[PDB]
Amino acid sequence: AVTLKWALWDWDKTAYYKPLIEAYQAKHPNVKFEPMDLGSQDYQQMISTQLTGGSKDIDIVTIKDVPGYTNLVRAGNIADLSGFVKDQKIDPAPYGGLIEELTIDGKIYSLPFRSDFWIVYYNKDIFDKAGVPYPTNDMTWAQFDETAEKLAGGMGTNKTYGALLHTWRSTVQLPGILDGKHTLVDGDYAFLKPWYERALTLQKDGAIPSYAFLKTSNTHYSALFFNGTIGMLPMGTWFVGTQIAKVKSGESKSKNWGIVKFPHPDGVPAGTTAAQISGLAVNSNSQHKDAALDFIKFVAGPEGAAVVAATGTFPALKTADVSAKIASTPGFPQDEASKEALIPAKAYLEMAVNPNAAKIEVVLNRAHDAIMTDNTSVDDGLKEMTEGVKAIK
Ligand SMILES: [Cl-]
Ligand SMILES: [Cl-]
Repeated sequence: AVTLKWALWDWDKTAYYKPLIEAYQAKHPNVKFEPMDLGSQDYQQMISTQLTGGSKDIDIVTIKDVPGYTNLVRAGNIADLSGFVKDQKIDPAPYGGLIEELTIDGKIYSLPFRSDFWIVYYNKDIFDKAGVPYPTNDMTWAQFDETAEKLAGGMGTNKTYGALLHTWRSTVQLPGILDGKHTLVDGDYAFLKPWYERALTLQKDGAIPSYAFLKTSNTHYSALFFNGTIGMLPMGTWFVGTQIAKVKSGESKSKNWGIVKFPHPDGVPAGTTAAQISGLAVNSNSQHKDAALDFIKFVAGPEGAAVVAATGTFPALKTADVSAKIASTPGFPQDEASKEALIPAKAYLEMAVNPNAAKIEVVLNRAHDAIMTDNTSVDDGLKEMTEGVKAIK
């Protein structure tokens, strides 16, 4: 008989915690759970405080994002799982590279259990009306831009944008890490030059909404895609469940839709993408390491992945079984290509492990905003990213 205390966030709004607990307790009825909800607004601080002074009150530590992971490892608050993973023979391949991404000097301290990655959503009505065939699961970014440009046009009610690049720097920058040659945390940002050029071209041509208009109006990407005036939307997989729900309620008018794989740069395999994660970990000072390790393995593995997926959340595991559960959700697009897009070839983290990530964000966002508003040239903006990040202390 053990009670595992599970530090987590947003208990009432997070549909998967309860069924995960009930599914595990069904097989191990002697293990019970006290969920400790520390809130999302500054979870990182709150879990840090709760792990101080060698405290053993917490067993299972949820990790919100990569910076939270990095902080916990720097503080020494979570157990190395390397040996456990190896002994249990947990196959890393269906995590798409995330295990390796989370390995810090040969050591892994969390098992990812949810991971959203980047894809493209498209509105079939806009393709049909223009007589342009639907996007495929093998598109280069040059092809994507050609299609966006063809779809953009019309007057009045006919007025359509071929695509929408949201105001986050990631919509422009992520395509630039997909070849594996650079990350967005280290060194010289010159590599981003063609990536900015293509985005600025789309904008200057009116094929996508302008960055300045999106910033001044604060228009969320969903509102325009819901309006039915956007052909193609590069966005994370989180938008799948949202689009499903809103098409059901009638708030989204883009009721004929699909997804495809993230476009790839020349010479990169289709389905190469970027991702965000949440993970589970064990308090270094837990007195119930065995029980905690078994639970976190369950959650991150196929059984937990099925439970997560049944709530309309993308688990970290990407397999045939997870794809079937996702694509069987009523409202999920029933074309073959959409289902095939659910398992990436390879996922890079949007932002690699780096202790200065939050400070880097500030430098990159400022320059991004200057470039996209035509206030600094691309070359000058990338120089500002390179020099600003170097100067972080
Ligand atoms: Cl390209
Ligand atoms: Cl993340």
